[PDB]
Amino acid sequence: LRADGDKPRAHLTVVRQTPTQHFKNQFPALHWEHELGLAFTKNRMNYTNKFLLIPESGDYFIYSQVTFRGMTSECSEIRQAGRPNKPDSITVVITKVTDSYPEPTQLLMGTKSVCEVGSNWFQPIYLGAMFSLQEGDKLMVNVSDISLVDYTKEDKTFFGAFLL
Amino acid sequence: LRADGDKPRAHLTVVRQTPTQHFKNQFPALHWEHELGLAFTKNRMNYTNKFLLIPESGDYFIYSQVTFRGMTSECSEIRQAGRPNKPDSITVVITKVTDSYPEPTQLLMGTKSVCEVGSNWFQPIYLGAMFSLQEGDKLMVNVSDISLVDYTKEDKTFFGAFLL
Amino acid sequence: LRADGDKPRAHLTVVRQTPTQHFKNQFPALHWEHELGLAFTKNRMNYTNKFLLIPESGDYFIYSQVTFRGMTSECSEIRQAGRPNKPDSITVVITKVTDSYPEPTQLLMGTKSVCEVGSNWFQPIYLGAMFSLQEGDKLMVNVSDISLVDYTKEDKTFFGAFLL
Ligand SMILES: [Mg+2]
Repeated sequence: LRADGDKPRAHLTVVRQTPTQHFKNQFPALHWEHELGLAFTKNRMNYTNKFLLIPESGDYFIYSQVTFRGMTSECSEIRQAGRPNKPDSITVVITKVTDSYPEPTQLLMGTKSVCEVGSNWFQPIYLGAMFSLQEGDKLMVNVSDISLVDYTKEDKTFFGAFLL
Repeated sequence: LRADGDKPRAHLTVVRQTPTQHFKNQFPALHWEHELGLAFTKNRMNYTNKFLLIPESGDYFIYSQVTFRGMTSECSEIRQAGRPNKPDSITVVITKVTDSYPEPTQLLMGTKSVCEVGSNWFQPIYLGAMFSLQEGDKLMVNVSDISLVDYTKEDKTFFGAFLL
Repeated sequence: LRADGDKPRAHLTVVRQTPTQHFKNQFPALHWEHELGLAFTKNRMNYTNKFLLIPESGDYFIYSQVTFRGMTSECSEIRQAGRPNKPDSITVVITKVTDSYPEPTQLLMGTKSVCEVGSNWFQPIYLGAMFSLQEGDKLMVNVSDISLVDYTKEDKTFFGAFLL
């Protein structure tokens, strides 16, 4: 009953990531599923090698959730008479890459300190906001540690975007 | 003041939960307020039997936040033996029922490990994403533990959806 | 290219907060960046006096993320009586002020208990939902403690809204 359904849209879901070697200050981009299950891309919105390609200039709502999981470090142990230690952390950043502009722009960042006292831990980081994007722009999701990303379920780790 | 405004929309808010009988091993569904305070259903969106009934096929953005609260368990107090205990957890899942399976499809899931050290705790889990739905499809929010859900305020626990 | 690109929209980003003498019986409102970097206001959306002024009645999706951070307190140090301490907490509330009703209406609230063991901690609280708003209504983001708000990056703390 409408014609605004021709707007670029995409919902991508996590897939097994390929273990890569990187420096602490490096944030690997995630690989996504774009056609199977709940994943999809329509109306010219295309997915290609970690990037979501913007086909039309306009304001887009961009979102992503990344569930992290891992064994509890020793952040919580037996310190001194009141001298704890720095906590670990996890981070998700949604980045925008423009061909005319080399240096990527960080649009969203979700960062959390981690220092649990249990056997193991897990938690999601959700991010969502509206940005003005240009045709040709490319979006990618970077995380602090690929090995901590839960890639098991399409409903726990995803990334999507739509033209408003 | 817009032509494209007759779109199905709804924002549901939490209420004290009426106990429902425990029949099977599954996440119990939350039931909501849909017409009082900040809650509403309009343009054919139908809130029925704990489900948000989709009146028109298309792409919808659905979202929910559930705030959990409780007394701290004994997870923190690990048996003196250099061995931490398995952490507790809280989960929120948004499910789709299409009657075309009719096995429910989990659209979004937010799950966090919980091993607090204070006397008590509380935290929210927020989820939101876009999905292609058909008329007749049904959406519900399920949780890991009804007794841990904060039902005190309409602004702390809610669920909503709108046609893009 | 479109026809609905004339809808009120805005994405606000954090800035160093100016010390204020707020009333102890209320959460201080944050002030934002509205035109530099990733921030913007358009199609009549008006950011004035810490408020996002609604220029057109309709249904709006509003969101915000506030990243909090601080040096851990004594909560982690359970009482010498083998009893846990009441936790500290961080809260974000998105409030609506109307010309009609005298008191403000809380639309969204994200509240989290804080009782870390590490030396320091940091975490984001993200909120997003849809509300029916009338021209003239004003939206603001209030927080429990301004000194715990990370004002460092435009991608960590933000606030936005767009007409549906
Ligand atoms: Mg009722």
